[PDB]
Amino acid sequence: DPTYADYFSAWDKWEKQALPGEERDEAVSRLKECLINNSDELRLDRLNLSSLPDNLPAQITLLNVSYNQLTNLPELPVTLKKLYSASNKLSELPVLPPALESLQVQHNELENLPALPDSLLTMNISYNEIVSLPSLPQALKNLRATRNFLTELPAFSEGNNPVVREYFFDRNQISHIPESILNLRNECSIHISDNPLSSHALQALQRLTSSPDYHGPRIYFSMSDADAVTAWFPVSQIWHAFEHEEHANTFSAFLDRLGFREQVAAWLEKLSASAELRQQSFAVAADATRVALTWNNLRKTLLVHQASEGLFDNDTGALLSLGREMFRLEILEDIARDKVRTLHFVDEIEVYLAFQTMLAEKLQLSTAVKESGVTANDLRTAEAMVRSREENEFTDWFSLWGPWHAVLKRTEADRWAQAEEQKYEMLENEYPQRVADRLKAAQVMRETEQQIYRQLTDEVLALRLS
Repeated sequence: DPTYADYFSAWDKWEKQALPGEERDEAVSRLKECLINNSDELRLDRLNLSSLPDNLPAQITLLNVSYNQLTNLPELPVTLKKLYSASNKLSELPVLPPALESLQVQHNELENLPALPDSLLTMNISYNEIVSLPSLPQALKNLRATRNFLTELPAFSEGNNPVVREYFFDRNQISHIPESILNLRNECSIHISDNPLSSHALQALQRLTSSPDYHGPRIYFSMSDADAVTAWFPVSQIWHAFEHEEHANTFSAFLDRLGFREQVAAWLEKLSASAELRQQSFAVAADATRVALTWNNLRKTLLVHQASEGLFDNDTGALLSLGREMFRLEILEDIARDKVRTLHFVDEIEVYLAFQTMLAEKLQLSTAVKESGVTANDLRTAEAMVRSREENEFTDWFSLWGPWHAVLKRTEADRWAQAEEQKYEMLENEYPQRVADRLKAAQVMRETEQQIYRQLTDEVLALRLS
C-alpha cells in the first residue's frame, strides 16, 4: 500500500531504465494521471514496454498492457475486473485478482494458467503453448483456446439455466472427447476441428449430430482428422525383428499393435530374444478378429512360457497370489465391456485401463501402471462385484488356469498324469450329457474338466511348500 511519493519515485527510476525503442516516458505520464484521479482504467498498450513497474495504481479496475514486450506482469491490483495483456512475450501469469471478469492474454508464450476465479466470464488464451487448464468457473460463458498444446477437452456442466456459451478448442492436440459434452444444451457451441481425434470418436460425433432427434450442443469438427511398425514408438531391432517378419501371421498380428508405453517394450523384451514366446503369441492373438481380452491373453501366453521354465516350482505361493490378481483383471474386463455400451467416444481398452489404475490400490493389482467416463459409483460397484465373484469362482478358475497347468506339467507329475488318465469321463459320460439338455432346452467338455482339475486341485501340489 504505497504512498503517492513512493509511486512517483518508483516510476521515475523505472523510466530512466528505458531500453531504446519503447515509450516508458509516456507510460509514466499515464501512470501519474491515473493516480492523480480516481481513474478505474489504465492503458499502457502499444508502447513496446520491456517491463511494467513493480507497483501499479491499486484502485484500477481495467488494465490494458497489450501489444508490448512484457515477459512478466507485476502483482495485479486486487480490484481488477478486466486485464488485457494480449500480444506480449509472457511466460507466466501472476495470481489473478479474485473479482476478475475478463482475461485476454492471447499471443503470449504461456505454458500454464493460475487458478481462475469464479467471476471469470470470458477468457482468451489462444496462440500460447498451454498444456492443460485449471478447473473452469461456471460463470465462464466464452473461452477461446485456439492453437495451444491441450490434450483434453474440459468436462462442461450444464448450467441450471440456458445461456449462450462458445468454446474454441480448434488447432490443439486434443485426442479424447469426454462423454459429458452431450449433456449440454443446444445453446452451447464446441469447436474441435484440427485436433488429433480418433476416427471412432469422429464417427460417433458424425452419427449422433447427423441424426434428427439430436438436441445436444453444436459440435464443429472435421473427420479429415506392415513390419516396420512395432519397434517404432518404443529404434534398432527393426532390422532384427524383420528376420521374424518373414514368417506367418504378421500382417494382422503386427499391424494390430495399436507407464504402459514403458514396458510394452519390456513385453517386447523377451518376445525379442526367445522365439518360443511369439511362435505362440500370434496363435490366438491374430485369430480373434475386444482387445482387452486379448491383451490379457498374451499376458497369459507370456505367463505360461515362464511357468514352462519353472519359476513357480517351490514358489507356488507367489503363483497363486498372481492368479488372484489376473482373475480380478478378467472380471474388470467384463465390467469394462459392460460400460463401453453406454459410452460413445472410447472403446473397451481405454475404459479397462481406467478401471485397472483407479482400482489398483483398492484391489492390490501390482501388475498395473500407477497413472475417462468412469464415475465413482462404477468404481464402488466394480470392487463389490469382483470381491463377490472372487469368493464364488476363484478356486474353480485357478484350477483351470494355464500358468498353473504348466507348473504341474513340469513340477510334480503323478496327479497331473493321473488327471489326464481319468479321461474315462470324457467318453463314459460325455455322449449322454452332450445334448441331454440342449434338446431339453462342448459346454460339458468344459464342465467335466473343471470337475477333475478342481479334483486334482483338491489334493493339491500347493500343500508341499506350505
